[PDB]
Amino acid sequence: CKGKGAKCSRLMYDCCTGSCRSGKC
Repeated sequence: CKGKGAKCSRLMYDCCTGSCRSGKC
C-alpha cells in the first residue's frame, strides 16, 4: 500500500486506508 504522504492517484487509492487525495495519500 501507500503511507499517508505517498504519491497516490485519483484512479489509485493505493493508500492502506484509502487516504489518497487525488495524488497525495
